[PDB]
Amino acid sequence: AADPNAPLKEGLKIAYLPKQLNNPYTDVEVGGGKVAVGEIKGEYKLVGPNDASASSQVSYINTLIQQQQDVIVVAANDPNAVCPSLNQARKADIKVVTFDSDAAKTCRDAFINQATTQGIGESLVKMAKELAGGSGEIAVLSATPNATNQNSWIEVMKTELAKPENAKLKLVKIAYGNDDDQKSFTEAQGLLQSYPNLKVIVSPTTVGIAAASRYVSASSYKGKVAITGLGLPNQMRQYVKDGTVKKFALWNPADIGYLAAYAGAALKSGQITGAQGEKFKAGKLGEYTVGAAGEIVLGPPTEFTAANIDQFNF
Repeated sequence: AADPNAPLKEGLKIAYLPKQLNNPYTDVEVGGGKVAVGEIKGEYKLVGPNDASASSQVSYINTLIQQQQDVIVVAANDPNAVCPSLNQARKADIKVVTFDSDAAKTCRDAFINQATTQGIGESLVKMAKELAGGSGEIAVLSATPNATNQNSWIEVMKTELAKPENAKLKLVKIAYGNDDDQKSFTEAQGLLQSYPNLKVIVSPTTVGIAAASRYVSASSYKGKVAITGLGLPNQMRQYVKDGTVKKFALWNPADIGYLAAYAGAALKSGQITGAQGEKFKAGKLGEYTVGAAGEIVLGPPTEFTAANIDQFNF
């Protein structure tokens, strides 16, 4: 019973509960929510544990319920631990939008996903293919062997590589840097020594791509091997500006928070319910169509280059 013509309500109380307060990435993320909330003339609130807090997310959700927020935007640390309190909120007609990390499907109205695993894996292979000039060896520098996210992205990369059009690209090795600066550095060195014909190292970890770039930048492989992957714009800027890295991907965290506010407002205003195929407007981000199980995908990964790297600060 979505009414696309229902007006977005003013004065909505929209609260954000990230995984951890007070880090640059998270600040940019919820800061985007603050902008969107101001646009729709709502009231913005930020709560959450800090670095040396041992408080559960449940304690914060319960607080937001008692404060009678209209929308709770939350990055769930555990998909199920938050369910009882989130569903208590929804029983009180509070709309619940997860972001970054999702809760069990039955404990929120919508999930803002910054990029799908398909999107990420496609982008990694697409960038690798361009940098390799259409053919040649590539290697992955990953996080830990059991890393859930990287393992998903790598599986998508493999499915992509198995397509007829990517037949000339060969994945020769996956190395693990364990999201550790020094190990990632040494593993990058190891890849280049072991595979003299290597064209691209793809590192789908912010730690890993920075460490590989730092190695390549100060080695004899500068200009001779490409480095791409998933990186943080501020950490990667010096390597983009010095020519070591031409292209890499991630997403704009501010848009995640911004999109979450509009989705939450659309839910609370009756424009959408979270059913697949429903459409709504999200300000500067344009029109969105809700996907399966209430997932709303921000878009394909954002590509960073010298042409646009100063446009972002995180």
